[PDB]
Amino acid sequence: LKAPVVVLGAGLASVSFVAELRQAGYQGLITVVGDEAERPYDRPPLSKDFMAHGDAEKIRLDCKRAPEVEWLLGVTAQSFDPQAHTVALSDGRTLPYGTLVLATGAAPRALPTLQGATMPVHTLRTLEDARRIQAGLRPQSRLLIVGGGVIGLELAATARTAGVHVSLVCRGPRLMSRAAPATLADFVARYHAAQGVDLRFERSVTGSVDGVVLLDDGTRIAADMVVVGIGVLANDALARAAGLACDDGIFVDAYGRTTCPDVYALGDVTRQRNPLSGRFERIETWSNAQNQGIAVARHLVDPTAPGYAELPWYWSDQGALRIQVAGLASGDEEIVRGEVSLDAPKFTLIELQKGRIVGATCVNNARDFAPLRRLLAVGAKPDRAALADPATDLRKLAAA
Amino acid sequence: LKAPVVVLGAGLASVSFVAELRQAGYQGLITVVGDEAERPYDRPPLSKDFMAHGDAEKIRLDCKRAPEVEWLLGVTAQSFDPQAHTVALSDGRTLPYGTLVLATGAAPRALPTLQGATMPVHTLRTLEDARRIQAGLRPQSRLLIVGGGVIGLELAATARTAGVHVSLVCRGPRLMSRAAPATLADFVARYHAAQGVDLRFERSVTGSVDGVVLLDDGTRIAADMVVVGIGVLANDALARAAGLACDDGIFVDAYGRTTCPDVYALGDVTRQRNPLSGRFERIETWSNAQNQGIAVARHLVDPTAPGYAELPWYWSDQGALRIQVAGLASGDEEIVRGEVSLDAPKFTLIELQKGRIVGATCVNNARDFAPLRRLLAVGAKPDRAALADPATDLRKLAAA
Ligand SMILES: Cc1cc2nc3c(=O)[nH]c(=O)nc-3n(C[C@H](O)[C@H](O)[C@H](O)COP(=O)(O)OP(=O)(O)OC[C@H]3O[C@@H](n4cnc5c(N)ncnc54)[C@H](O)[C@@H]3O)c2cc1C
Ligand SMILES: Cc1cc2nc3c(=O)[nH]c(=O)nc-3n(C[C@H](O)[C@H](O)[C@H](O)COP(=O)(O)OP(=O)(O)OC[C@H]3O[C@@H](n4cnc5c(N)ncnc54)[C@H](O)[C@@H]3O)c2cc1C
Repeated sequence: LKAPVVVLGAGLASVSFVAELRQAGYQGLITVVGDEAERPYDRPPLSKDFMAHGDAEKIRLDCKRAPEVEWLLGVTAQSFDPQAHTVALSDGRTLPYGTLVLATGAAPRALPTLQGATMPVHTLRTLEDARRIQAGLRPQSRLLIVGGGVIGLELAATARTAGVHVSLVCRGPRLMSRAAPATLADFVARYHAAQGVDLRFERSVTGSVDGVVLLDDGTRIAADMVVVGIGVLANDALARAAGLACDDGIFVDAYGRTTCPDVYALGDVTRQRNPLSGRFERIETWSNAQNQGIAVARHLVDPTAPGYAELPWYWSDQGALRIQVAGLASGDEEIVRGEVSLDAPKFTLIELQKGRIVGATCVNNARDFAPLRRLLAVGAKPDRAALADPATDLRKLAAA
Repeated sequence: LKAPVVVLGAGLASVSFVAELRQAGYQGLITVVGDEAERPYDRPPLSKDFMAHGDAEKIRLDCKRAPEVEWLLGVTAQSFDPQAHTVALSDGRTLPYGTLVLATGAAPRALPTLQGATMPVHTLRTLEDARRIQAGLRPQSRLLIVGGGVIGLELAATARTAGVHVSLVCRGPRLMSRAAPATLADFVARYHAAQGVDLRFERSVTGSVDGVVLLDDGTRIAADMVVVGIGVLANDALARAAGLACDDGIFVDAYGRTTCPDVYALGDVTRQRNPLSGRFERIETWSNAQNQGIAVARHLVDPTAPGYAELPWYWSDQGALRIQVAGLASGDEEIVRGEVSLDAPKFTLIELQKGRIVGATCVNNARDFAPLRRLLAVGAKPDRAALADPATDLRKLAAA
């Protein structure tokens, strides 16, 4: 940890990182460069309560645990020179650094077949994106979602609640193909279908003409707005140009180190080891952004601290479904705890591999999720009849 | 480049690297740690002329362009401490380093279903492996090859020439699924079948009993020896233990830098950018080991030198087939230059992507291969009728 510290990006990973630097006792300069001209804010509300209620002053991040930080908002870092240890800014200034931290996140993938569309086509990543989409969620209008991911499904639920007709086109046979158990994905489709979403599986968009989207089965879907949500691409251009190892994401180890000395990376922009799979992956979650930011900062201030070691998890709020998913989507066994039903949905899934818990899901059961995450953390091998047995107190198991 | 230099591994990548350090003018200490108690040697002969003729003094690497190097042969590096800048050796000694270079290669994957086999089961990586296999290539004996890769096919050809019966089990529908055009793979199967190889596609080994191998179609293949060749796994254990970013291979950038300052990696052990695909891959070729070693050394001595930038290629010698393959196996177009025939085989394939050459293959035509590699290097977009037209002088095109 060499002063001064410069962080590129002012999202959750950056804020979490700089707050932890201060909390851990680093007192040198910290400067954060953020391209959005917005008080730093959290993204999960954008497809949830913000999309529904519109108050950005409810979604700001707390920068108070990060005192003495200069935030350069509305400024783009255009390049860095890792030999000279400088960053070039879009406003004409240059920042020196002792330690540079790349926390530039990821951007929605564009859909090539809708390039040159002459109807509204949006993606949902930023506060600006959310305001734009919300401005078009007119009651009785028609929205088409492209993609099977959670964000689009959250938007679908929000739109249905607002009286918007919703169709959805998914290239795969199931929703939430990324990091979600099939049992959950199947149930989620049943839920959305019951709420009036017109779901089209194993279909791809081939183009659009005069307000109508074309599909690869030779059919058409008319819509007033398309929201594309087919995933994101790491914002790793500065790293690539500067000679760091990257491949849709900046490769980092558990200390957040890139292949360039004195340059670290955090959050959505990184490709990193998933300890459960033992494979490198680009993790796309709120918990990773916060936890990785904190762990990297902690180890920078105190090199005796362990590297980042938290296991993955996320949540999604889709209408009546409060979904929580931890670890791996599958193993060699799933245990279903409770009944899977559209009538007052409430259930828990546990994924095991040779008796060891490797993942869990809770739908409308936050109380189960925390002890399951602890059991997951230590690779617990509990009695499987009991795991299924409704009589079982999971918090007790975790404590033991 | 901080002295002293320590290199772990004494294969081609290591030898190429240390020779280039010396040629570029570095005069500080160089120590190489090699676990094999063998004068450094090249691997391609092991499934080719060595397997056929057995003289190891024809396969040694030239270490003369690497003067003043201490080679610690028959010694295993057990760990390194990147803070203390030391390496712990199996003989009880410790080496200090200013710059550490990991060139530890890769080892054959074991076949889980043949663990506990009570018949000879070998892999083919080392001089020791080759001598062991050769000692069992008795005329009229039966050899089973598991895997569709080039090394097993080279062994198959060598064995057939020696009068050994050969069967081969391939899990995929084609041979050489890795980095070989389908047109080449199909022809190669026809060639081996014509030479008496018993080829079994889309079959996997499920086990073995009393000298007989079991397949997933419920059938059996008796053999006197099994040689498993289903690929290799990077020898990245020291890197993993020391906290470097790895995933079946040590991630490096074009300068050979790992995520740990002062630690570099080269050769088969690395996962690195393929410039043609723009994706990270573990390259498994002789040309990469030599070229990457040279480029990394050059840039260490002269930081103004470019990073590693060579495009991939390899060759394979399979009986009457002298195969050369460069670049990508496929694009959006293949041009076939010549006829594809078992009667005096000689042809060239060119792979294009939107008119740009992205790969090439020559079978028994070394003269075509060099100019094609040059056209590939600059992403040439030549006239495609001419590329197909037999009248065409490719060397002239390259020069122009
Ligand atoms: C709509 C939506 C809903 C979500 N819901 C959930 C959820 O319920 N649960 C969950 O687990 N996760 C959710 N996520 C995911 C989560 O929010 C992300 O994982 C998180 O935002 C990643 O934080 P980050 O700081 O790494 O990246 P970002 O939030 O993308 O922040 C990076 C910032 O850096 C900026 N930047 C990029 N390049 C430059 C540059 N050259 N110069 C200056 N600035 C630059 C970016 O524009 C951006 O402002 C959601 C995301 C979205 C978009
Ligand atoms: C049979 C065979 C045929 C081949 N034919 C061809 C061909 O025709 N064309 C082609 O393009 N490529 C071919 N190859 C591939 C090629 O030879 C490899 O790409 C090349 O050997 C890689 O070189 P390397 O130095 O990175 O690794 P290696 O050659 O594997 O050298 C690494 C060395 O480091 C040692 N080591 C590992 N760990 C330690 C440790 N902890 N301490 C000390 N030493 C350690 C290893 O045991 C090994 O001796 C062939 C390979 C084989 C095995």
